[PDB]
Amino acid sequence: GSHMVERPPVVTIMGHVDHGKTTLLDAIRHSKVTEQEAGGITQHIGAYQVTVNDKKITFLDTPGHEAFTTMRARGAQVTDIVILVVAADDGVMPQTVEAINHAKAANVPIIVAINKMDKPEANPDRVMQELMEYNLVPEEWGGDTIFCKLSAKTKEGLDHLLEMILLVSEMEELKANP
Ligand SMILES: Nc1nc2c(ncn2[C@@H]2O[C@H](COP(=O)(O)OP(=O)(O)O)[C@@H](O)[C@H]2O)c(=O)[nH]1
Repeated sequence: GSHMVERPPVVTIMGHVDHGKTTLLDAIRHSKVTEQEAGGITQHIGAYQVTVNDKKITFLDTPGHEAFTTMRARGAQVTDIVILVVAADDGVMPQTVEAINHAKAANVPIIVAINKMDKPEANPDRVMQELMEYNLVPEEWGGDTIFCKLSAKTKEGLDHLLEMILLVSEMEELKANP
């Protein structure tokens, strides 16, 4: 019904553990936007709305509109996005797939982020290819996923990530081919 007009996309962050499940929600705060703000990483409530544009990106989920965390009625998706975090040093792992399986189950466009590019052992395009093995093809290749090869440790690609996000946030309406 017409009892909603503000639409904060619930960009659920997922992927494998140790690749930065919760650490990226910290890393993301210690990149910009929130420093003293009681959100994202505390205890009362989880995650937050990041200010790349104007807080239009609620990472993970918000109570009432859970997409990739839990599907209450499934159809909580309007034009939401999922982030799939894969360490370039580790790649696709057990729970990483389960995050993919949840994503493809709905068949939502992904925002992959290959972390640990701070590591000289980073193999981004390698672990990136494992995603396309679960049929997650980057838009650099012509599939349906925006990958980012970032390092949440050197705090490089977290900045580049929100850039790709805002790109999507701007094209959100009709832009994809045009
Ligand atoms: N090298 C590297 N390590 C990372 C990065 N992001 C997270 N980590 C590591 O991920 C580990 C697990 O993070 P934590 O939030 O405690 O665990 P999780 O939330 O269960 O994945 C941490 O000890 C970090 O060292 C990254 O971008 N690069």
